[PDB]
Amino acid sequence: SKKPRQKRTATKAYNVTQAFGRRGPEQTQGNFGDQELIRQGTDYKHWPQIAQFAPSASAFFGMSRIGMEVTPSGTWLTYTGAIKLDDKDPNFKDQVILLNKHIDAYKTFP
Amino acid sequence: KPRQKRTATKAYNVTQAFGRRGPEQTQGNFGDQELIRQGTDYKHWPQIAQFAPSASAFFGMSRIGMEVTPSGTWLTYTGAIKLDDKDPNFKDQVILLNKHIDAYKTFP
Ligand SMILES: Nc1nc2ccc(OC(F)(F)F)cc2s1
Repeated sequence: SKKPRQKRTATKAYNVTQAFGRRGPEQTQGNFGDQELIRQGTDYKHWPQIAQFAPSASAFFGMSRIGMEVTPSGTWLTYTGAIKLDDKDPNFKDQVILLNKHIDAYKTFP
Repeated sequence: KPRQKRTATKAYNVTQAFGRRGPEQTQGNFGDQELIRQGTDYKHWPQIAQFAPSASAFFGMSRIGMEVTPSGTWLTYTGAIKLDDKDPNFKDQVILLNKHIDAYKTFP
């Protein structure tokens, strides 16, 4: 509470589930994080290699398709986009692996 | 810098950093001419940035995917961020966002 969801920072004391809800399949529900990342948030020891893909505020509003939806639950800013991985980075294969490790990982555990 | 880490300013504007506004899948659609020219130097930039996610929230709130396409591998993201209708500034936020969403459709 108090901090708007989008400005929260997950850590061990206030983790991904607590800040952003349980992972799952539903449309506006987050799907990213294995058990380790869920429990640790930005305390995850490989967090920097994930965060390198997160957009600056400028890039979020510069790159994304932004929209607004007014529904019975309130007014929502929608966003969609895509960020290209740098295939010239020697760490590219590892980046693909790390991201894929967390995408839909929740399917494998309660 | 990697596109996602760029910061648009008067010196390096939204077009220069993030491409022309348009309808295409990997084009941005946000910003009127003033915001495009000024980026984070825009007078109401803070009132826009309040909606941008932290890195933690970006990966926490979003639906993330990975797509292999002819040009390479892309991290996809989508989600929704709720406005606080109890915020005294709510009506002003709606106006500001409406001013910038798809503004490019009206440009000369
Ligand atoms: N559900 C989705 N399918 C796709 C396919 C391609 C795409 O473009 C990209 F740039 F990411 F490659 C984005 C998406 S989101």
